[PDB]
Amino acid sequence: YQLTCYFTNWAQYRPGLGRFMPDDINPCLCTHLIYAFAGMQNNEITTIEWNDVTLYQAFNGLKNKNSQLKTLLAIGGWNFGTAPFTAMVSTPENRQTFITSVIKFLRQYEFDGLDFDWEYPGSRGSPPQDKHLFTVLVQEMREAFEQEAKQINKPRLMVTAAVAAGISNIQSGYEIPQLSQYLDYIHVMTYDLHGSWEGYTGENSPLYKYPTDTGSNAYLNVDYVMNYWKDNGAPAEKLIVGFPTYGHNFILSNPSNTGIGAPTSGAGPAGPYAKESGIWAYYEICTFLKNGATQGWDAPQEVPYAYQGNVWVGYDNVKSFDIKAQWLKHNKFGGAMVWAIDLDDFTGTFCNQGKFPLISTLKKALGLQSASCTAPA
Ligand SMILES: N=C(N)N1CCN(c2ccc(Cl)cc2)CC1
Repeated sequence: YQLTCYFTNWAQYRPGLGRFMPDDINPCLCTHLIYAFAGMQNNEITTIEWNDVTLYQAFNGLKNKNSQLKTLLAIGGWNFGTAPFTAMVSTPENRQTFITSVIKFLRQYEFDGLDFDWEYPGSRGSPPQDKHLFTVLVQEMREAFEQEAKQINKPRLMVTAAVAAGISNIQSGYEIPQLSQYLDYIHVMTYDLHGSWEGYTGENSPLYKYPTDTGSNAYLNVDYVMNYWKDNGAPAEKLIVGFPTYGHNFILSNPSNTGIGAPTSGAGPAGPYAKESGIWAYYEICTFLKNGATQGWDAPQEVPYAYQGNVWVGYDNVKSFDIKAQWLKHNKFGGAMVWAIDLDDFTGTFCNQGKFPLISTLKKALGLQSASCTAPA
């Protein structure tokens, strides 16, 4: 199994114990590390943060401590939008300009591949022709990668994609059987399945449906989404299940109504470290629990939640990650990806479950605890 962990270049700006640098990554923890995010200018891949180049060096330098470790650079993200992707795929000339820049960029800075985080083809401004043009881009990139590898006599660069979990987003975004042929890995974003935008409490990444999930809401769980991707053309061995190391919090409209489906009046408070409205890092949730929040267990969905006063949070813990991992193995998927390494209790001082308690749970469950970890010669 693969254990693929996303690192974010804005975690460096968090205060105190929240600050996370590439050198805070345990090089022996994950099999793949992905750098988020890269940007685009004039149809060419570029940096986003002022010090990205310095961080690439330290990020990719982790491979000097683990000979098996592979690294990828993720382009796009939520704030990046669709517009630069649309303009890039719209002509064959722009696609070539992009692919060329990617090959040069990844080789220069020592990445082993590219991760597409276009959110999404066919939606959020992206016109309907982008569904097929994304497949075209991926195919062209894969083929360019195969040719380059032979000309320079080095291992082929990987091409992977972070993909939607929402069925409507999937249906208008991806030609699954064709796209699956060219992608090395398919990183399914099985999270943000519920949140405050809905107007009631729900889970970030529930494994199964809640009994009250009716109609299209019955699709808002990990099991359904992963099986949708599989039943519609994606090989199970290529499919990578998305694991969140954060939860979504809510302001409860009635503090005495604390279950699943309880009415909410908006997003929960930003945490003191990530400072994301409606989102708490796992280590921020641990603080919530230590300060006296009531532990809940969403039994049908195999995920925890917690509440105190008018604040309710739905998230993942050690138990739920372990349950999901056994499910993953039974279903014989390619492995797990993690958003994000910097959101797990990396110091171990928040949750008292060891360093990286959530990702370590996956490393152990997926049979990677004994996997070789030696510096390259
Ligand atoms: N890819 C996305 N559409 N999303 C998943 C990750 N999301 C997030 C953002 C900030 C923190 Cl601290 C934790 C999670 C932002 C929305």
